[PDB]
Amino acid sequence: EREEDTVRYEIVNNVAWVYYNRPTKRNAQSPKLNRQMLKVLTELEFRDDVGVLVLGGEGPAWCAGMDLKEYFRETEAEGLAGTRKAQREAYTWWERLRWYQKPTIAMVHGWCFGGAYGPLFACDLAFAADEAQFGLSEVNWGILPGGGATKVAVDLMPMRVAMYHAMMGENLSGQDAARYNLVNESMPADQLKARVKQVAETLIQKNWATVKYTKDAVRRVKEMTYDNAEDYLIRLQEGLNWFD
Amino acid sequence: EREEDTVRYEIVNNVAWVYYNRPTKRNAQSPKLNRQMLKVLTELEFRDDVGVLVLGGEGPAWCAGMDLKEYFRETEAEGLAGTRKAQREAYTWWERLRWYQKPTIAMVHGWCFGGAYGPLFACDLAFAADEAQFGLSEVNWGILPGGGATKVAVDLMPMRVAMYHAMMGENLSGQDAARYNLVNESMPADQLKARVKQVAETLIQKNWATVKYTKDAVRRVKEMTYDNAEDYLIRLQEGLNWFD
Amino acid sequence: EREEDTVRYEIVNNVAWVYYNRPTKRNAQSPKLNRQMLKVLTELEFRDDVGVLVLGGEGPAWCAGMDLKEYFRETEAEGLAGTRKAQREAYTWWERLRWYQKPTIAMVHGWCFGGAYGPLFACDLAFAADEAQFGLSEVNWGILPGGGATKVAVDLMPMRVAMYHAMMGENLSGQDAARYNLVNESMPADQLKARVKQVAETLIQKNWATVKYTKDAVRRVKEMTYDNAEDYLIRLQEGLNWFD
Amino acid sequence: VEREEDTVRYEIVNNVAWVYYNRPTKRNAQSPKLNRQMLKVLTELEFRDDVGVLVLGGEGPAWCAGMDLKEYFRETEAEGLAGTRKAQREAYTWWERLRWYQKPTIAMVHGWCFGGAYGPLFACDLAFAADEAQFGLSEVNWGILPGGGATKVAVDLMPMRVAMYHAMMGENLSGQDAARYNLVNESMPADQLKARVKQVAETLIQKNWATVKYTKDAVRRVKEMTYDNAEDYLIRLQEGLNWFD
Amino acid sequence: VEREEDTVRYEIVNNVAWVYYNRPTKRNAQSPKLNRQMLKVLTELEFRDDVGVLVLGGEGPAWCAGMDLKEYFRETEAEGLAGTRKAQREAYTWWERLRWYQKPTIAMVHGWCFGGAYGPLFACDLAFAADEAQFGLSEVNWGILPGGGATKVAVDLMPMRVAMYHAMMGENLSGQDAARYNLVNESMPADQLKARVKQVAETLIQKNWATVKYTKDAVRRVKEMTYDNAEDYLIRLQEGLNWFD
Amino acid sequence: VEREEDTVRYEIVNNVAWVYYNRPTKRNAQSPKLNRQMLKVLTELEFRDDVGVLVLGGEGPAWCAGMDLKEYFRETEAEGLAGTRKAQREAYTWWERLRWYQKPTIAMVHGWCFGGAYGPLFACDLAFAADEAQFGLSEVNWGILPGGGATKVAVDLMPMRVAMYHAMMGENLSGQDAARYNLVNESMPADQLKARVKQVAETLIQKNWATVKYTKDAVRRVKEMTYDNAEDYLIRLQEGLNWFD
Repeated sequence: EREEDTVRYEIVNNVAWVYYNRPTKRNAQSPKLNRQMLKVLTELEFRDDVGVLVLGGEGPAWCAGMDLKEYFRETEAEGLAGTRKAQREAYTWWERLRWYQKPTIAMVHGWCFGGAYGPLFACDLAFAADEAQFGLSEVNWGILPGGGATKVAVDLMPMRVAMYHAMMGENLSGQDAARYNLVNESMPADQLKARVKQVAETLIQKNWATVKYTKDAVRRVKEMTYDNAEDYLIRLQEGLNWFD
Repeated sequence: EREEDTVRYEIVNNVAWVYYNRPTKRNAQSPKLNRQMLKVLTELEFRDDVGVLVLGGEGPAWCAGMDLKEYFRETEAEGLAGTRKAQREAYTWWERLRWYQKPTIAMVHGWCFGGAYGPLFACDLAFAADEAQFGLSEVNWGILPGGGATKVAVDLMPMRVAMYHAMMGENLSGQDAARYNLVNESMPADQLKARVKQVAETLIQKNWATVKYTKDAVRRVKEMTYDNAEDYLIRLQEGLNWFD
Repeated sequence: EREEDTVRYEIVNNVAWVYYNRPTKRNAQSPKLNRQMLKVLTELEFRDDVGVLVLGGEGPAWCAGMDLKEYFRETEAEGLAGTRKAQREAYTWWERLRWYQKPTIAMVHGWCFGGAYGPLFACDLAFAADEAQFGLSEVNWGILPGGGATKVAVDLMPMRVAMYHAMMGENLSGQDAARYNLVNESMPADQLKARVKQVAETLIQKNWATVKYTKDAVRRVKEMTYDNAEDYLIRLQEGLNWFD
Repeated sequence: VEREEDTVRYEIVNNVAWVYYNRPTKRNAQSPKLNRQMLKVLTELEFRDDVGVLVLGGEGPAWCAGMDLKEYFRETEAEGLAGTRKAQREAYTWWERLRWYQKPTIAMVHGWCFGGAYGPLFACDLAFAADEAQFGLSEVNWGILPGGGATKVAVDLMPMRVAMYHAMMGENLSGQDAARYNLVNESMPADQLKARVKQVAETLIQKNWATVKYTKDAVRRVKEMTYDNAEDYLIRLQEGLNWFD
Repeated sequence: VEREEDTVRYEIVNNVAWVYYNRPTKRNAQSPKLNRQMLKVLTELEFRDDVGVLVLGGEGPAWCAGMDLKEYFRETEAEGLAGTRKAQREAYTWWERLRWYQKPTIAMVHGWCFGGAYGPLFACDLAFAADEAQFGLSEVNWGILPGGGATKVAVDLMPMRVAMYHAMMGENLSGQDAARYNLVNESMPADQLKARVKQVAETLIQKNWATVKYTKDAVRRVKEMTYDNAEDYLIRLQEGLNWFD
Repeated sequence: VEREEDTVRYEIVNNVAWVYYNRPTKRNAQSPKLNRQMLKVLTELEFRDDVGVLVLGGEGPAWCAGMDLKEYFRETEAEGLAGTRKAQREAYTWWERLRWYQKPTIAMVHGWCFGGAYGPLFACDLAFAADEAQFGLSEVNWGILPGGGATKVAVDLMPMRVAMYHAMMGENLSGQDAARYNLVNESMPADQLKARVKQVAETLIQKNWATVKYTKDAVRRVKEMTYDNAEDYLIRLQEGLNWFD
């Protein structure tokens, strides 16, 4: 119903705990959620009292993907202009999260499907419950994986695993997701919150500027030659010298 | 002896089971096999009753590599023209398989060596028997790995593993091959056929066009920046909308 | 004290065993060590009696990184010219090792931190003791990882692991380092020397030219498209035909 | 100049959107106000069925003198990082919108084009200059790097030597030199510019609009691909155009 | 035009293979028949010890007007995907053969060069045009993307602005404009073209054929490499040439 | 020519380092002796507070005829691989030093510039030629690939067709042709060259030296990046320049 209600958050000990807030719709990404998430992330980003952001979900799912009724079906009804506007709302918030000024953690307790892979990749670190499920079920509906999820699978997992994942549309458990490096770790659901809290409260004790430069450097040197990456990392250290 | 006899196949339940058919020569890739394999793959590719291709081998080996007598030794005897013609016959069928219209599965029950790595990579998915052996033994004969196998090792396995594999020329078991993501899975030899059959018969139940677009997208976004891969995957979905 | 004493070596059975030799300073890379290491590596490289190089360390550490007193602190005291001269001394020896004419093995028995990642990556193969520790603790001192270590973590380990490694500054054990393919293998410390000796004495029995071409090809095809890598590997084999 | 909505003007005539920078007394410098209004104007026009081509011009004697130093660079680091990052995003976002615009785009450069103007200059598909136009990256003289990705604009459009002199020396190129080094398509006397741009925009609106979009996007994209990858990509583009038509 | 083997002609004179497109009444449009015969002709000639250089010319007033719409685009989607993919492969395969040819290659472009002709134009190492030659990508006017990777050909050879106008506007370049924007090496009056191409082909056959091959391949390859990677690659190329000689 | 320290000369006048190749009777061919001395000279000058710009010229009628065949190619494979690799490293290392020099660099090319001279030519940020200067890659005539990464130099500076003819045919370009194909910035009569180079070097020393360094490095670097990655990179460069100033 109300756009302002699709996303919730709490600041606790300098950690922004941000939640998808459509628990009855498996936290599907509707245009309303896409606009509100950009709004929340934008307002939190440069707060001097927010050192780390955690992205979680209300109810049994983390994020079941794009809301096919509001996002794919209802949008296309107003044509190209509608499709493009709704596309831009989803892509721009995934990008703002991916390049966030503060370190970002995905806390993935349940369903993570399709167009949820964008936000999953946009989080620097990711912790799953064993009972979480990760899947690209789009092949079974006759479409390509949502929201660049193919590129997410290829940049995080071994090529053979990404290929099976996309082609067969079967789910990975929390443990399998960790094993194939889609996420950092898997643990029982009742341990997840405390491990994430511990990771978040460790990062806020570091120099926040250093953590930003260091996480951007990992993402960036992935797309350079070794020889270009060496010169780049020196140029980044020079810029870090100026922020600090 | 006869070029037409170097390759065998059977269509069963819309699956093309294609076999290397030189069981007494460990299914080594001779110029004759290279020309016949292109011929079979070309004729099967666009059949409306062929939804998936499986590449297997007769006898104890999957493929022991290039046939040094027919392919390397006897060819060089007619010089550059001979070398180039024989090279093109091997590379062009690996490429036709790698970009095949239908999904492709390697069913690897035994020896997979050297220039077999091209066909192995060209198959979208790969299942091995535990008793299978994978190796790049070329370093021990004083040459570089056959048929782009160095690039196959680097695109599928962790750099440190690819380096050992190439430099030491030792074999990986079925289990090791799975562990380092050269293949999707390893299982006892007496379970292999049934697992592959199950995978193949699952894919033919999907939209064949979607599976094609989805497998090409995995291979392609491996060689793009994240930002270019996002725009590309939208352009692919537009093309899929037209095939279907 | 004496620049000539910062590095030690022994030739045994055509293997150059090269050691960092500042055991009391955890083999930290000082400008003196950087100049002497280039000198030793340069003199050993083209010896017809040296078939493989092993890089080890005296005392409890392999290499704790850059010597903050001599390399970072004392250098900056003579400004840009001093910083640049000291940078070039470290980068040029890592590069000479990375492209070494002979195969290179890292024998890592203990601490491997920060700017040690350059030399670690520059070794083609790497074997660790279980009791070894690998870390990028720089985030905790407010700086980026030393000496391109970010790019080393990204080229060897899964992206999610590299990200945690850089951001949290926690150590990986020998076993974890092997599991995430920072090194080839981990084993108890009392087995390390004998495994490395065995690997080294296996490589010197191969055609030394072939091993060189084969190790350079792994490093190079990592930064090419599959289609460019195929043509390149043929051009390399043509050059190998000429050396031999 | 001072109310946000006045900082940009447009008219649509015969399916051509004529968009003008509208801070003529400030030589059309890109202030945060102009950056926000330009995005809103380009966004509203992009998908209209009655807009076939967009022309980007400027009021007064400048096309665009670059970024408004007083509002965009100062009154922003006033609010620290958060203000710098917001003003940066407003500028980079509308250049990106124009660069990947649904409709073909034309720069009509009659006068001064400096610094951060190079982003919009490159974001236009085609560009036509007056002989009396002047193009420059004077930022080296102010002790800073060229604004708004302009170094990359000079490297993608001009020969490397020319780009190198352009960045290092901070000297101006005439309209004729900008045509010669392919910063723009053509240069002509100022009194002929509008008639030539009008003729190009009218030629484009007669073509299949969806074909023009796929074809202009193809040129931009295959610049960053290997030949072998570009061959496949262009086939995939044609299949999407088949659907979109 | 109608029997497959008649669709291409050649003569070898003084170690120069003079290959001509031979559908002059169809302005040498690339039909599946011509595509298959061209591969067979280029394949037979490539490794002859008596062929030092290949010149690609055309009979009649066209070099190549592009793809044969009637045979290559229609009578192929007649057989659905399988026919489209077979006709595509026949065209792309012989362009690739010519692009990586063992011997140096020269385009001799006297007349019309349009659309899918750009693939063979780029596959030639060198190109010499008549002043009266015309180069164009008119596909935008027919509602389709340029045929046969031609967008990439225009982007790799010409400045981006020029490539952009070329694709979007579908207007022709004269021989003189094609030389100016480096689509071709040189343009000259039609009555001088053959004598100039002959002089270049004769200059090349006096050089070390293996050296010419490694050197032309090096130019093509280092275009897609970083400077630092190109430095190593060129050393590795010299070591292969040492062996091959 | 014969004592190592005599193989290079320089003077520093008004914060310009004028460095000259000094084997005039050997047309300034790059021998191992010259390669070692050039590194030592460039290394000593780079970080002086009184050196704002470096000009690389040559004594006698040549700028640089390329590598010294007699010392660099022979008397090196005399010592097998170890000698080849040492002489190679001496040449490639000082070209790299000049290419990434702390101060701006200018080639002053009055005469012959051939082969392995192309590495230093490209390593200079700017280049000014005499009309009577001659640029060539004649290595094809000697049966070898162009020396010292020169193929890559021709591909990064000139249009691909021009680079292809240059490598394959081994013919010379005049100073005027080298300016036209953007191998150099400008060509002028030999009696004007020194005054023009002096004027450029004096213009650069008035600018903020740290700004010139970041800006010239930006041009070189964003050539090997996507547009989207270049936009972020240039922001990161500005933040480093903020610190370094």
